[PDB]
Amino acid sequence: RFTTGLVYDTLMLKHQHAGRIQSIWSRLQETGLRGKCEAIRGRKATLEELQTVHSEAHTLLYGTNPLVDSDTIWNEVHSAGAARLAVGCVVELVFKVATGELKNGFAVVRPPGHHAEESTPMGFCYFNSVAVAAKLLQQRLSVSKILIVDWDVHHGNGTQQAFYSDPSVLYMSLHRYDDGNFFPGSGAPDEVGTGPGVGFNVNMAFTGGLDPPMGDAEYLAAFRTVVMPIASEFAPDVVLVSSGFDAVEGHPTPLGGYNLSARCFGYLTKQLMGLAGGRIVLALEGGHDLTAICDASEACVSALLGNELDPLPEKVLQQRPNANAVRSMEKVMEIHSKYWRCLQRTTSTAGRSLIEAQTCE
Ligand SMILES: O=C(c1ccc(C(O)(O)C(F)(F)F)s1)N1CCn2c(-c3ccccc3)cnc2C1
Ligand SMILES: [K+]
Ligand SMILES: [K+]
Ligand SMILES: [Zn+2]
Repeated sequence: RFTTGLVYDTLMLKHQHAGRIQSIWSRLQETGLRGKCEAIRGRKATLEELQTVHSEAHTLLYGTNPLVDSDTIWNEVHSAGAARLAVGCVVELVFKVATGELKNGFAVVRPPGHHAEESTPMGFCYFNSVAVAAKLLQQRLSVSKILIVDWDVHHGNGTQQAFYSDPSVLYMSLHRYDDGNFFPGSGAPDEVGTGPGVGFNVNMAFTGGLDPPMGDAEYLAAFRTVVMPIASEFAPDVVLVSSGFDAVEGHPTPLGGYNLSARCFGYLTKQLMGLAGGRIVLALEGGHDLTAICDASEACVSALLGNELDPLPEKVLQQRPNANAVRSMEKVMEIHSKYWRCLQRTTSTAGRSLIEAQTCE
């Protein structure tokens, strides 16, 4: 059926008392959303597929079985094996959407991938699943234009690295930055790409700390002023999302700190669905509060299926973005007005609420 796809595999589970992916899968079952989707069969990525992004030595070290107590080193060996499986699960879903076998999809996968660099694992990431999917779309299907949006609260340093000189992949990261003082320390607004890729790396970097925390109004405004204008101009053929949910309320000060609602991610998904004819796949990255990530996963899948979304509260729709967010947005727009026509014509309305922007448009 031409509908929303899912990928999940119990071989990614730590114990071989529900973790993140098992809790997300259960929510999708209980809500009936799983029943409306096509769950596909995953597989291991090949060593060759992993090597579109990573070095041979890196792939051989972490991608090969050496031949489980979760408190022993063999937990990490298993996590690296789980990563190899996660990459193949994401690749399979991405290809089924990109070929039109399925409409769109959500990959319920772990570990996350977006921090893993060419020959360096880090931040719980061994292999960059989303980047590998994107490399294979280019190499195997000659996809002309790919948008990667990364809305995990931490900068996707691996994904930025993988495509930094490539103008055929637009990488857009929304993340807490605070002038270099938040993990992993990369993703300054000034980082715009290199070579022919100049202008095709967009760091929507929030600065100013938690005075106050960023919330729905701030992210909605960032989508309005930076993400959607730039993404629309680019006009991608396929959209991939590194969908971390650690920006949702309930994630404390270093491993989070923002107070987005799960409902807001549904709306952010629906916005991205207006691009690439609806050819969009989300892949789980970070987030750890089980209620928050299950709520968020539910909102996103519901949106992908075309279900009517729970309205955002009137308060959120009427809220002007906080001063630090406005400053952050305006710095990014200023930098990227050099490369994008949608940022050259105008004056900033980043300080308007959604309703005000709508009224005044
Ligand atoms: O911020 C992270 C994250 C790494 C990866 C993160 C992610 O982006 O959410 C991912 F990969 F899961 F998606 S978030 N850190 C910094 C703090 N930290 C810690 C802490 C240790 C002591 C006190 C506070 C945090 C352990 N491990 C980490 C890695
Ligand atoms: K990000
Ligand atoms: K790029
Ligand atoms: Zn994160």
